[PDB]
Amino acid sequence: SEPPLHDFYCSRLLDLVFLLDGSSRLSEAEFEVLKAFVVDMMERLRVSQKWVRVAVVEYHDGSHAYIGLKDRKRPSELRRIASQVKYAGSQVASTSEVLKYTLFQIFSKIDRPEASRIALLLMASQEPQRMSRNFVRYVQGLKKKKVIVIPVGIGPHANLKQIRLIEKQAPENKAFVLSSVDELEQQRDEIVSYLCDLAPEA
Repeated sequence: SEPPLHDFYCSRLLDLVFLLDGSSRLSEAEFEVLKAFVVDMMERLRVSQKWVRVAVVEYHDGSHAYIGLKDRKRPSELRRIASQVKYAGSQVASTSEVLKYTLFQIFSKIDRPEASRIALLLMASQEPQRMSRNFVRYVQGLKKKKVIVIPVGIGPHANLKQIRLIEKQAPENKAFVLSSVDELEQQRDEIVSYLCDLAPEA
């Protein structure tokens, strides 16, 4: 076990998934800022199987899960793993494929009905139209499992059309549209407060 590093600490029943855009729309430096944001967020959550569980997935044309909700590791080790996520700089970053992964590989088997489910979709690009056929269906599938999707649009290449579609699916699906990764730290606490408020108290 490890104590909180800050006074601001979400201590509720929540399963939170960080989905990171691995496309080259973000430079290696910007991706580091994105990871720093993820780490900063994690520090403000009571990470534990009995409180806030976390998952981290980097998506390109396919995806790489670095941390799974059930991974029983020290919060500090989980944060270290997140800080070490490798920069992909891929030509394509499919939001449809990563939402499919979230729906069928993260929240397929609900081992924790007592926790709220949230997917923080950090987007900086637009996937090829040929990969979006089931986009709306996966978002609706998530909605039906009460998996709240919070899209964070970063920069002008972010898929704003999909962000808007996501917001439309469920009231809790709130979007955060930022001009760049440098604005993430500015809105971090607001984002944490929003999602923590969504989760049940123990």
